Amino acid sequence: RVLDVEVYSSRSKVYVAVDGTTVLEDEAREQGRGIHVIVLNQATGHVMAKRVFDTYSPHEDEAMVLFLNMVAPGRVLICTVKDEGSFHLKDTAKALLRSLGSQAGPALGWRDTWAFVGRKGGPVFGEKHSKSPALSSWGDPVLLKTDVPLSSA
Ligand SMILES: CC(=O)N[C@H]1[C@H](Oc2ccc([N+](=O)[O-])cc2)O[C@H](CO)[C@@H](O)[C@@H]1O
Repeated sequence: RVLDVEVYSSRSKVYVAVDGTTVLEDEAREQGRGIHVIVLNQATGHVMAKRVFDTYSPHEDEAMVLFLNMVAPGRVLICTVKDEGSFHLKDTAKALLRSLGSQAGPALGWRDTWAFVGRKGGPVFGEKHSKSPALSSWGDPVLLKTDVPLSSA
């Protein structure tokens, strides 16, 4: 009646595991920058969608808003940052993250790391964030482990 979800965010690597199996893994050098988004079915944990939005670059946040607005309220939403996700994470995207109940997403800054798991229509199940300590540095890696309640019937 739960999913065991692990979410890792860091300078050089992201992964998401569901029930002990990796559903997203990106350790490649200069690829996959930005906010990775995974959508799960809330009864089975099956992956319904996997995206990456390079929100270090313009226009990617607008794509993220359009995509997230089409996700159904009951889905499990998972976000994780690789490298840098904030430079072009602008106010409409930050407001949308706030509407999910995210505390760190709306405040995401330069080279911060961030892991998030929540039901789209609420509540948030888990969240971790590490602030970069200097412009030339990254947040520390964060590994979030959350038991997500499953729906049924
Ligand atoms: C050449 C280089 O280091 N580029 C990196 C880039 O490095 C920067 C170095 C200096 C500045 N600056 O504005 O002074 C910006 C990015 O940072 C990006 C976000 O972390 C990285 O994705 C990118 O690989």
